[PDB]
Amino acid sequence: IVKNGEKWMDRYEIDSLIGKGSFGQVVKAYDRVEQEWVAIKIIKNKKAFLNQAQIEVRLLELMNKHDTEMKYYIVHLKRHFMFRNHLCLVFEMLSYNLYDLLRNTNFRGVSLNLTRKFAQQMCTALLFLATPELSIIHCDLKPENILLCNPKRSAIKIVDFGSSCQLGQRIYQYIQSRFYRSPEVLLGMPYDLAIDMWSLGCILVEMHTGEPLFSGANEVDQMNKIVEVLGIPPAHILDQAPKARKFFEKLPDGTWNLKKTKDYKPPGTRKLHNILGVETGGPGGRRAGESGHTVADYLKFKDLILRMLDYDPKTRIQPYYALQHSFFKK
Ligand SMILES: Cc1oc2ccc(-c3cc(N)nc(N)c3)cc2c1C
Ligand SMILES: [Cl-]
Repeated sequence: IVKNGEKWMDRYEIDSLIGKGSFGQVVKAYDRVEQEWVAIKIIKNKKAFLNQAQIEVRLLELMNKHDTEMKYYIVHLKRHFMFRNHLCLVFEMLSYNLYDLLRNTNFRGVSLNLTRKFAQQMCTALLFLATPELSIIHCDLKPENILLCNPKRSAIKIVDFGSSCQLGQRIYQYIQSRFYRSPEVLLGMPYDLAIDMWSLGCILVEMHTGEPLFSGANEVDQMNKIVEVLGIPPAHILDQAPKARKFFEKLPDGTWNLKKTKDYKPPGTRKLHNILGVETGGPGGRRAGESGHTVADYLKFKDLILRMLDYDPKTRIQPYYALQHSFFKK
């Protein structure tokens, strides 16, 4: 829709398309005033996309005014304008995304040491979004929405607040990308910032193994793959879940079981300790005898992930406490 030389408002010179999504397009452009390259998110000229992007602008401007630190793992919105009836959001330029990074490993994963560096930045971002006066739920964390700041370095920023909402400003029941969708959302329950911690746990396993932890083809398959690793969810959760009976069945003594389909490993027997290869040289044994990949290192990582993948969103580890975990201690 935009030529690779087009000039906007005697300020921006469009170079190239660097991204696209349901929302519209992302272009690289030169800002003559700041004398720098910028990324311009161009929203489709349709009401549905405009209105949701106006929420995204509001949440990014809310973050910008909380300049008392920990805000620097979120992509910086520089400004926004209307042009040709497109809402346009101007960001700093970043580099390539963590899915691209995994693709580049041939989906064999990055080291525990680089996974730790990503985990510490993402926990810090989630600590910032949990600041009471922000209380922002990202709602679509996944490798594609985490970008390197610089192709030479391991700094990252989160992008895409297109699904995001403040606590108590929920619009959609059906949210998150399926692989990274929290049990509370699959179960149709009111959700809070804990869904992002669930996503992050899924993401960190994937960054190290090269493969998604829970690759469901649909919601029923998604919940079944979660149950393979983590077992049947606690009764107290299932007793409150509008969609419990999408996946489970309640028995005489207040117990729940999987709804069985026509012919999964039995509940809780696909152990994260074997996905990670804690005692077997890491994922597919590919880290056998590499530095920083000892059994003790792996056990700390496994402990932290199992805290991120708590079924109970009330007891699931929170960002501050994740940052104090021994996985991050030198
Ligand atoms: C290189 C680069 O730099 C970027 C900076 C911001 C965003 C961006 C994309 C979407 N969908 N939402 C937001 N908030 C930012 C995308 C990019 C890309 C791609
Ligand atoms: Cl385990």
